[PDB]
Amino acid sequence: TIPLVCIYMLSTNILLVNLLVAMFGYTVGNNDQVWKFQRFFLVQEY
Amino acid sequence: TIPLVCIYMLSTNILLVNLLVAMFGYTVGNNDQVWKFQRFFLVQEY
Ligand SMILES: CCCCCCCCCCC
Ligand SMILES: CCCCCCCCCCC
Ligand code: NA
Ligand code: NA
Ligand code: NA
Ligand code: NA
Repeated sequence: TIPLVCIYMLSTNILLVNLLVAMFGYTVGNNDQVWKFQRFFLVQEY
Repeated sequence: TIPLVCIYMLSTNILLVNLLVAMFGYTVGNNDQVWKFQRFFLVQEY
């Protein structure tokens, strides 16, 4: 258990960070034109 | 239990806040140049 909680302290903080990257990764990387192209894109196929 | 839930009302709100600081602390403190230095940094060692 000297490394087994350090498994869970390393399992969390690589799945937790990947979860938090998923919540926030839309922010990094004109956003009315970036939207209005995609709103035009999706409605055009239907 | 007059203080024991106030333990848990103080345990949460110091671990919850430290969790929420972890989600949001990347925002505070040029971010194309701040990235492109680190993308150059990591690829250069490999
Ligand atoms: C093995 C458990 C280590 C602590 C888990 C706390 C993670 C909280 C995640 C809430 C999104
Ligand atoms: C002792 C429990 C006190 C309430 C816990 C609610 C915290 C929700 C955290 C969700 C990230
Ligand atoms: Na886990
Ligand atoms: Na997790
Ligand atoms: Na707690
Ligand atoms: Na918590």
